Amino acid sequence: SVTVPNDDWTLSSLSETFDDGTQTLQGELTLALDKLAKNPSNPQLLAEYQSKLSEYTLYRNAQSNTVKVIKDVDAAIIQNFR
Amino acid sequence: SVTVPNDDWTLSSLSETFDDGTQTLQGELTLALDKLAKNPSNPQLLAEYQSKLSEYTLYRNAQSNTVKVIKDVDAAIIQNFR
Amino acid sequence: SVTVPNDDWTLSSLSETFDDGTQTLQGELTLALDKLAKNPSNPQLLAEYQSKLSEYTLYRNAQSNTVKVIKDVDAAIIQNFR
Amino acid sequence: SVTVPNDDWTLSSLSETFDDGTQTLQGELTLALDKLAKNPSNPQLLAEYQSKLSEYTLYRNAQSNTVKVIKDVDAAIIQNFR
Amino acid sequence: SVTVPNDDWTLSSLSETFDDGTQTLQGELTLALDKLAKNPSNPQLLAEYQSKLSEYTLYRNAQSNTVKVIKDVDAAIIQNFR
Amino acid sequence: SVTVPNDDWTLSSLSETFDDGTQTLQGELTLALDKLAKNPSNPQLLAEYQSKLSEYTLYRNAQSNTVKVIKDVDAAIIQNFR
Amino acid sequence: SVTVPNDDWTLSSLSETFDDGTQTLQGELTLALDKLAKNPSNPQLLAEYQSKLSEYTLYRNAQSNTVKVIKDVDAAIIQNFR
Amino acid sequence: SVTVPNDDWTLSSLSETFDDGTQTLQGELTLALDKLAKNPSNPQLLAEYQSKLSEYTLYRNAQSNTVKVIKDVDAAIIQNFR
Amino acid sequence: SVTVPNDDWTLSSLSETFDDGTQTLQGELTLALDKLAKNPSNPQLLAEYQSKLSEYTLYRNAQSNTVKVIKDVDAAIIQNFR
Amino acid sequence: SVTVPNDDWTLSSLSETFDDGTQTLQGELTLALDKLAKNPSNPQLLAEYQSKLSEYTLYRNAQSNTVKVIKDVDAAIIQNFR
Amino acid sequence: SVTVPNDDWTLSSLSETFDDGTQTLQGELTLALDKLAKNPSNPQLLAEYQSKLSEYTLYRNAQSNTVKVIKDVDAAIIQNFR
Amino acid sequence: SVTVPNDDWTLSSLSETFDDGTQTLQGELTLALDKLAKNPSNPQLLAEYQSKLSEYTLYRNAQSNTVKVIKDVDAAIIQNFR
Amino acid sequence: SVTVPNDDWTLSSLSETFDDGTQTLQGELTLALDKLAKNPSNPQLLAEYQSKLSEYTLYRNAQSNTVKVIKDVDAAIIQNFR
Amino acid sequence: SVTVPNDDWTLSSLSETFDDGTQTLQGELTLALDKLAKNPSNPQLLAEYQSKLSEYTLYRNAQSNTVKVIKDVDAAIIQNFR
Amino acid sequence: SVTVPNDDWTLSSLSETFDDGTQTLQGELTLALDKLAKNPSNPQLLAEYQSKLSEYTLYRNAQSNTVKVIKDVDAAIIQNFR
Amino acid sequence: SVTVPNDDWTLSSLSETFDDGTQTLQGELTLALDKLAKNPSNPQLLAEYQSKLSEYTLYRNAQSNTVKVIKDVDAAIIQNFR
Amino acid sequence: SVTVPNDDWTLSSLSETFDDGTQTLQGELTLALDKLAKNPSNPQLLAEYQSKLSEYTLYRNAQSNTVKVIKDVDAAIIQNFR
Amino acid sequence: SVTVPNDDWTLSSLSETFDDGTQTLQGELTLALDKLAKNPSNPQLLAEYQSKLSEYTLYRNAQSNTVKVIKDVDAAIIQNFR
Amino acid sequence: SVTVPNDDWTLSSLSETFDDGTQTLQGELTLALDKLAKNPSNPQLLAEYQSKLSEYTLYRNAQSNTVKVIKDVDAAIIQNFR
Amino acid sequence: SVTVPNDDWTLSSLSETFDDGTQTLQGELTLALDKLAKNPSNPQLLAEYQSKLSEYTLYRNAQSNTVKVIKDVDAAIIQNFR
Amino acid sequence: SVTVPNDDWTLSSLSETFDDGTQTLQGELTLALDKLAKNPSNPQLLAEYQSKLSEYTLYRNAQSNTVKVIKDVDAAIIQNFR
Amino acid sequence: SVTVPNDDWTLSSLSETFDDGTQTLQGELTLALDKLAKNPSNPQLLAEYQSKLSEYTLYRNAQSNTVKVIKDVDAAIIQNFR
Repeated sequence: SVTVPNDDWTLSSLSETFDDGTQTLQGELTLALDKLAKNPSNPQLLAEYQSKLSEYTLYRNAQSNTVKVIKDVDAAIIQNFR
Repeated sequence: SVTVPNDDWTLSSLSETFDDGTQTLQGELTLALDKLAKNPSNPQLLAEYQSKLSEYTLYRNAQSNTVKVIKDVDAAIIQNFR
Repeated sequence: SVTVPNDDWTLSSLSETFDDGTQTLQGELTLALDKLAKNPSNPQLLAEYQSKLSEYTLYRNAQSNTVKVIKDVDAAIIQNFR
Repeated sequence: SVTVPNDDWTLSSLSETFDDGTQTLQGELTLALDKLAKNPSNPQLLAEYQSKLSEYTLYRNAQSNTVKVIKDVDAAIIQNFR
Repeated sequence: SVTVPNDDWTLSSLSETFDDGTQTLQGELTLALDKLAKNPSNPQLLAEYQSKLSEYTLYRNAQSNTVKVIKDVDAAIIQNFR
Repeated sequence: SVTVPNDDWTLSSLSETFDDGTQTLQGELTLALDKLAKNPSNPQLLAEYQSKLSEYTLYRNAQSNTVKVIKDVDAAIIQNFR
Repeated sequence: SVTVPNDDWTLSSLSETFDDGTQTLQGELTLALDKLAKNPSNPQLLAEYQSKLSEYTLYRNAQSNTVKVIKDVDAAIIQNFR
Repeated sequence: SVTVPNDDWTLSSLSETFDDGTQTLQGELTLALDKLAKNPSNPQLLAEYQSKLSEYTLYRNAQSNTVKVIKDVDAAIIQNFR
Repeated sequence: SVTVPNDDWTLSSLSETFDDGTQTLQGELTLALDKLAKNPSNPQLLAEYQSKLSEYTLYRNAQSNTVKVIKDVDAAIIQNFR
Repeated sequence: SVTVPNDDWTLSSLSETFDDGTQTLQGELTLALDKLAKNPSNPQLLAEYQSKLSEYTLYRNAQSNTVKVIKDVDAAIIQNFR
Repeated sequence: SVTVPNDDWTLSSLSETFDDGTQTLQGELTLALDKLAKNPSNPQLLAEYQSKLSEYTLYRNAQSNTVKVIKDVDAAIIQNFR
Repeated sequence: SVTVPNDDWTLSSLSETFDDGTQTLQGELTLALDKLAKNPSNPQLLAEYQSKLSEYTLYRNAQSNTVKVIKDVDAAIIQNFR
Repeated sequence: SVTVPNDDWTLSSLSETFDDGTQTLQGELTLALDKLAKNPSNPQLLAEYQSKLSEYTLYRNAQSNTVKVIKDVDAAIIQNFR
Repeated sequence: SVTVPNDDWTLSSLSETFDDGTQTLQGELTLALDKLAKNPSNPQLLAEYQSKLSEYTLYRNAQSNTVKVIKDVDAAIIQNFR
Repeated sequence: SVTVPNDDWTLSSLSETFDDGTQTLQGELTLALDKLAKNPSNPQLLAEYQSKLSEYTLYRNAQSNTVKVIKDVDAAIIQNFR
Repeated sequence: SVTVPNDDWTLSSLSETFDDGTQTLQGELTLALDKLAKNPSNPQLLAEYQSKLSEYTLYRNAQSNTVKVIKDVDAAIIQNFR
Repeated sequence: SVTVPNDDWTLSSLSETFDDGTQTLQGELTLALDKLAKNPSNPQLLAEYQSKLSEYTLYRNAQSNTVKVIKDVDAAIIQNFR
Repeated sequence: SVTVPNDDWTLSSLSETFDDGTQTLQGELTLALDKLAKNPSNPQLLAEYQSKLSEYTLYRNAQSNTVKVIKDVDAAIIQNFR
Repeated sequence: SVTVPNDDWTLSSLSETFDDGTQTLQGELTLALDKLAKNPSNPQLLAEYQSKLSEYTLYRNAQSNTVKVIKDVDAAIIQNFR
Repeated sequence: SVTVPNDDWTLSSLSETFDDGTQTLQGELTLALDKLAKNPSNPQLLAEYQSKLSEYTLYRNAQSNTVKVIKDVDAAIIQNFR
Repeated sequence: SVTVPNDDWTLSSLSETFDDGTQTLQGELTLALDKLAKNPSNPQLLAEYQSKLSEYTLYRNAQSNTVKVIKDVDAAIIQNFR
Repeated sequence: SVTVPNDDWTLSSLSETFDDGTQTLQGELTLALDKLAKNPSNPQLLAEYQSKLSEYTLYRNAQSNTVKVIKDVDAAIIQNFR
């Protein structure tokens, strides 16, 4: 009915956000990676550069965790499932 | 008689609402889940993220309670029975 | 004679109404129940949700009183007896 | 006599209702089917999607039970016989 | 009778939804396709880009499965048959 | 007698439905036609756009079959004859 | 008779409206409350925020008067009695 | 009925706003905190940095009052209850 | 119906993006070309300057592949078809 | 009867869509035209700029085909006739 | 609703400006102070160095009036209140 | 009936606008105030800063007229009464 | 004889109407009452809300005159006596 | 008889419309009033704002003519008398 | 309605521009004035320094025409009226 | 009947559009006026600035034709009459 | 004899019809009157609104001819005499 | 007899439709007129704007043919005569 | 309807772009002119300075072709017509 | 929803600033260190060179406090958490 | 749309660079030429003075290759075309 | 959608940075190389001149490592992939 397309609408929008967030993550990923290379001097950038991301605790570093970066996008649809 | 289809009509509409509400719940579910992941920083979102839902007291968190989310849809028809 | 089928007619119609009213009650029952769940926020809906029904005084809440809801239909035929 | 057409009238109306209910069932059937496809995410819809229908207990799912959906219409006339 | 146009009404609406969903799928299809081309960098988008769609399990990728995208619209009327 | 106007009544109503269905068909016809033009991209819409209508099997496409669309209205009265 | 279900119908609809109005009031209530918190700067919002509601004179502020907000729903059925 | 999903809709939207406001608060929180650290020189920033927030009177400083920042989000749903 | 303009809307927006991306590609194209000429010294820029673009693998060089640059815009509408 | 205004309603809505689509076409027309002038550099835009529109195959270019653009609006009512 | 976050947005931006202006004032403050010390020779710089600031009339000298400099930032939020 | 919630709907929306306008006024108020302070140099800003607002004639200056700014919000509901 | 049941028939029907009218009055009563509360703004509704009912002259307001509303039903049987 | 409740029905419905129209007028009234205040700039809105309403000739401005706005509702029942 | 805040939005933005332009004029004013003083040598700067501004013909010199500079800001709102 | 409020609805909406268009015209009016003043250099803007508006032929310039701008709003209601 | 009550019966029924027709006329009268007021725009409604009624030729307008409306009821009994 | 009011009923309903259609025509009339003015650019709208209406062939343009628009309403009653 | 303001919106935006492009052209025009005067040495700048602009082929030189520069703005609205 | 990417946006920007500040700190760090080595003569530079940084009180010396310099970057994300 | 001015912006900037590079080339050209004349002694300067410029291989000597120097500027726009 | 061009934007900017950094590296490369040749005396410059670059540890010497210098640019896009 009307109801159905609602879900499509919501899902569509929702999925949209997910992609955006991930892509945003991608964007950051570029930045993060660049920084370390750019400025070797400060190890911290590197430290940030490589890390795991716990959601709350950690600062996600896209480059550091390949899985994380990839994970979000694929994850997101799973999240959609959730 | 006329009467019968009335029930069908009512039931149909009523059931319709239930699905909608649940789906709406689903929609929120997506949002809720996303938020926590999106913003690790604020634990509250997470706090909201995971909780039980009492109907009145609690704010339902779809993701937090899988059972809750699922529960509503199946519940609803039961509610129809009620 | 003619007279007899009159009673059948009347009774039939009358019974018809009873079922309708009850069913209507059922329909409301669905609505009422849904509302409380739907909107936890307003306790009043819940308050309405659970109550006894005096005929005059009370607002009947089908869900609140299982007996009431059931009662009407069975009652109605009794009423027919009355 | 007069009496005869009464039965025709009643039967006609009665049959009418049956068709309506079934058709209504058909209508729901469309909705139900659509929902699952539409929203894969919530398994419940699927769960509802496939089930048997006991009259009282179960929520009938037209698509799930082909026999059920078909059954009602043909059944109804049988019911008329009843 | 009245009943007939009901089916037409329902069917009409129902069919309407189907088209909408499919079209929505089309809309997503455009987005999905674009994304991969747009951002080569993240393979995931591509991964999403090409996949089969199980209804529940999979995330449907319109572009990936031509059949899927087409399938829904034609399917939908079949669904109407269902 | 009374009987006669009954037929008129029935016929009138019945004819009414027929017109409605056809008109409904007309309404769909507009939609169907529009869709294909509107969205060239999905051939399916076009595919639907042009087809024969078997009653059961086919999805009727008003625009595709001029005869079909016209057919129903004129047919309907014939149906009345039937 | 017919008459009876009429009352049920009317009452049902009428009650429906009442709930809607109240709920609407609830909706506003959320808005009203939010505004004051949101914008501390303008005291007026606060002023509106807290007030009594005379029906005609006053602008009802749900949050300001808890009793008012609650009052309407329960009141409404009383109104039904009226 | 229709009415129910209305509440869901309203609530959903309303809740949405709350999250936004809080998040906005979060955003400011980041800014506020940064400023003080960034510019030690002007104590005022610090002064702003730490304070209580009365709603009207005070300028809320997220960092200064941890409780405040957290409070809003959780509060908001409570507000929803209100 | 409503549905139709939806497609137009989506298509319009979608097409819009495509043009933007291509144009963006154009913009880059200008930059890329300029760089090589500007800085002969670093062959890499030239190397980048001329290449094929695989979507994922390659870095697209607009100038290097005339076809690629042109391709996207025309392609995009095709993509719209897809 | 009721039936008649139905057609008016449908027709009205349907016609509404047509105008919208055409107007949308107009809107695109403005964009399309502008682009070519704006960016001479990319011939493709021009190429798109001038073309015939087959419905499926071609990308319609309003400016390129004056007839096409005009055609749709006038056509649409004809389509209404269809 | 939407409306609420608007205020947050506006307020956020507005507050942002205030801080900027003040900070700018701070920046000038540094310059102003430096100048006098730097160039003792020209008393005017000193004269400028110390003064009250009327908004219109006076040239504000941050260093001269400690209160003024501080005043703006704290003032600004008050201004926000205004 | 239906009618009632219409008023609620209208009123709700209407009230919504009023708040928005006022808030907008608030937003401007912030800007206006800031400007004068920011740029003492141009008296005009100040001139604008302080003035009465006739509706048509005058340019309203929120800060200049406290009453005006406040007035609108409270006024608006009165306007609602009107 | 035959004659007697005639009176019963007539009386029964007649009484039926009376109840209906009164109930109808009741229905209006609900509406009328609701309106005033619903829309405080227009005093007229209130004005209508409270009034006496002359039969011809006045518009009866059930809520305004309790006696009137009650009066009709009891009156009606008296009317039957008349 | 049957006839009587017919009048009640008609009157009820008819009265319903009147209220609706008036209320609608009220709704417009809010809009109209708002506009002038909102946009002082265009005197026309004001011009519209204040005017008499001839039924045919004039555009009714609720706010401009208090009597008019009020008039309709009270008038309507008179109209009912008519 | 929605419409109203549109005007506010537009007006707000529009007014914003006006202020900006004027302020820009102010900025130029500073520059212009400075130049003449700075470089006495070239009379032209002075010549530019003092002049009337026709809109098209003349180059506006803020300092030269006090009225002009002031005029724009106040004018602008008038322009808003226009 | 139902029919009446339909006209009100339509008229209301229709009138709404008119105001919007006019207001939009107003908005443009502001822009148009500003441009000429802003950029004296290009006479064309001025040329556009002052002109008559034929509906089709001319580009309407609100400022140029006072009558035109005013005309639309008042006209619109006349148009409503049409 | 039997014969007498026949006349009473016939007369009673006949009179009944007359009242109904007149009342129906009354009902239309309400509608007719409303329409003109409701839609000033179309003079035709007004034209219809005021007219004489020849029986065959004219369309009776109750409101237009007070005498006509009244006339029918009183007339009817006269007609009974006829 | 019964028969008579039947005609009244039918006529009443039938007339009702006519008015509706005409009014609908009126509604379209508003739209049609608006469009041309709104969008001068597309002559087609104008072309549609002015035309004769053959019933089948032509698309009726209310504004274009004053007579047509008026004609329908008055015509309709004539049609009733037919 | 809604549709109309859409065109206004689109047109408004579209026109906006045109002005921008032209103005941009104006901006370039200033630059281009300046360059030649500034650097007599390189004839190329002059060569660029004076030329015709074919859209694709030529590089437009505003100063060189007065008509071109002017042309765009006026043209643009024509383009709007297109 | 929209909301989510907002946080990403804000966070992204916010994080960006943090890095910048830290990096800026790094830049200063280089300068500070260099100075002392460069100019042994003035101990003050050295004194500045080595110190703790309280935020307000102290002048941070990156080199002096290794922890401080490092601290900011890592801290910043923590700050983000804050 | 927005998109268009983007191209203008990009193109404008891009073109800007080209001119700059060429001009820079011009600047070098002056230097290069001067050097040879200035220092006859070192033939190398002369050798550099006259040469062809391959982009990568050669060091461009503006004076040596007149065509080269000129070429870049004109070329650049061509490059823009590219 | 919007989202797509975001990536393009980000990527474009990001890529821009990479080129800049590399080019910067190129610039340094020139300096570094020059220094050693310029000042043979200090071997350190030479030592710096030739080295490997670890990112953190080493100071990159463009000339020393040809691969490094080249590597960055090509690498960067790879980094983009990352």
